[PDB]
Amino acid sequence: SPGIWQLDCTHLEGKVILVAVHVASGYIEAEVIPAETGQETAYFLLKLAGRWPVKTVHTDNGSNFTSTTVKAACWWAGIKQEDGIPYNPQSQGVIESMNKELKKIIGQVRDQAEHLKTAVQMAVFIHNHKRKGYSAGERIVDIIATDIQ
Amino acid sequence: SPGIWQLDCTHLEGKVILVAVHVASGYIEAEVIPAETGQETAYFLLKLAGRWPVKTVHTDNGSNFTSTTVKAACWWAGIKQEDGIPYNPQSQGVIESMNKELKKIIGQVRDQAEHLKTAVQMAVFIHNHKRKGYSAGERIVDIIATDIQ
Ligand SMILES: O=C(O)c1ccccc1CN1C(=O)Cc2ccccc21
Ligand SMILES: O=C(O)c1ccccc1CN1C(=O)Cc2ccccc21
Ligand SMILES: [Cl-]
Repeated sequence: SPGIWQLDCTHLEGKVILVAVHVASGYIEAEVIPAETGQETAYFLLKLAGRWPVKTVHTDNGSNFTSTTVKAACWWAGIKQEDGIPYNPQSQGVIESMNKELKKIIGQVRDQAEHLKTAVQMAVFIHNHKRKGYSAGERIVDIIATDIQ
Repeated sequence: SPGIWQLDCTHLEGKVILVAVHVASGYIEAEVIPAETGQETAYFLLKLAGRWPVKTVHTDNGSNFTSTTVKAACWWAGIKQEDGIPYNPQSQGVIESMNKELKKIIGQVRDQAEHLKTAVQMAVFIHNHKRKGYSAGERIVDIIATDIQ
């Protein structure tokens, strides 16, 4: 459970925003890419897994689930690849809500940056530091530290 | 001390590898860029600070120390920008050693990837997971979780 992440893909300004959410904490990492390909998704997971102890990834769609490049990256990084089928139906609406929230934050910072990618990273910052009184950033560290001990 | 990071820039295949090291743990994040500019460095710090609680950054050289774009990014992200002058002389040789080690790991994986950026991320993975018996990845989480409590 401290090792579970969910992939999520959303669109803005004719570009793709790839998101990984740490399910237990709500902590996210994100990147802007021209389009969702197996190679981009594989590279993103490789980055994620070098930064956080990723055990399981729920993929965002069947193309990334099937992608041989994605499967190779998960093998390389010791990640168990799974489907992201909302067996809990709450799950899809939660993602939708996260995408709406992220896009809201992007809109609030959009004018402070020329390039979308910069605005996305600012939104990641704001999302992860937001107090809700712990932040997502604090929760993920606490969850994983507890798990290490 | 749990909030202190050090910037480091090194070169390979005619490209630049930008590294941030969490001083207390030895944990790293890295990226490949065409060349070290204020804008690239600023973006890299924005990414870092949205992912980890960055309080202080020792910059890697005087150009990044002076850069108005870097200073703006540190202001935005609540980061105290400092010089990286090795007042402890131990410090410069430690960086050198890290660069040598990273390049060694890059060489060991280089043939498994077409693009240098992929090899760099694989090396970050290997570096952060290496048992030394805790890993850098485990140490950074422990250090910061302890600090939160
Ligand atoms: O405008 C951009 O997209 C961009 C790209 C790379 C670095 C900085 C920026 C924009 N920017 C500044 O110039 C100052 C600044 C502070 C904080 C965030 C972004 C920026
Ligand atoms: O060759 C590359 O640079 C590159 C770029 C993006 C994604 C995957 C790769 C290479 N690669 C695969 O195709 C399989 C694989 C597993 C693990 C890491 C990289 C790769
Ligand atoms: Cl797409």
